[PDB]
Amino acid sequence: QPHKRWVFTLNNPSEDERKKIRDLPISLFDYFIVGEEGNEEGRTPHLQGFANFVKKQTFNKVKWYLGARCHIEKAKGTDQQNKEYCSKEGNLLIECGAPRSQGQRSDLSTAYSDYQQSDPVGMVLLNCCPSCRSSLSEDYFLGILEECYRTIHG
Amino acid sequence: QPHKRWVFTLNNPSEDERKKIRDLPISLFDYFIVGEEGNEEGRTPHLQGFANFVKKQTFNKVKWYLGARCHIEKAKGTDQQNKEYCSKEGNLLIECGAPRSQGQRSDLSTAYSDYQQSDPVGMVLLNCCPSCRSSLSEDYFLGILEECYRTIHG
Repeated sequence: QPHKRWVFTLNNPSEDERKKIRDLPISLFDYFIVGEEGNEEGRTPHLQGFANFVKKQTFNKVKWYLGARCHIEKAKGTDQQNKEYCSKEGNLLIECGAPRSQGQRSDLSTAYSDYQQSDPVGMVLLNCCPSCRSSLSEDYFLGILEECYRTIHG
Repeated sequence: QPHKRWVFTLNNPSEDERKKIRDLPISLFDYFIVGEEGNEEGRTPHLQGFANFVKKQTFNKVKWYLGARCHIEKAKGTDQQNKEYCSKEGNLLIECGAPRSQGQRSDLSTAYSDYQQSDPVGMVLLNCCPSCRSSLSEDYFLGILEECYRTIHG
């Protein structure tokens, strides 16, 4: 059976295996995060990753995209919990997209009339899906853009 | 059978029926557009709408969210073609969300390495769904935010 959500490990990645994963077209994924782990000489160097594909993929398809030596399993838990797990050693190879938010414990209004057409940031948030809106409402780079807009229109 | 993608018509909407549809939580939809049509004195005033729900909905559930009086049918065509159809008389009741692009075409790079961490706009586009990215890369309000950032950092 195919699924959209997969976790994976690759032990001792080569330069070329890292480049393959980093060169995957970002159009494949709703969300994708690959962390590089085990740099310390005690342990095994390895990629730790989570892919939420736009459409369901067979096991074989996932092997092709990530590489034949990857150990691949159906993902358990929330996109958010997988984000935290794959980023806990602070060294990302690639991160594209935004985690899917299944239980929407957002702080963010669900009322169309609270999004003011005089607020570009608010309009950016209005004009994307529930998962992307929730992620972008906390995004550092959208926060920079908000700060520049406030500076000029203040 | 349930589906994400539905079109609808409501003839002679009351004030209250319009307010119901405008008060729908924006968390329900990947994309939602309702236009108000038939203003001219010859014809019947009516809502013309398209909903792409986050999860699949039965006919009965769609009736619950919209009107019971709404005529509802499964959607055919792309989200984009439905957006153009529902906006052709220039008077939106509500639009919230971004159309789902089935890969279609983008002109936007699919290479992670073309999104520069020194570019906040580029990082906003990187950090979202492939469908939200394509839609936001043409968004008027993200364009205003780009313009303010360039003003300050040019």
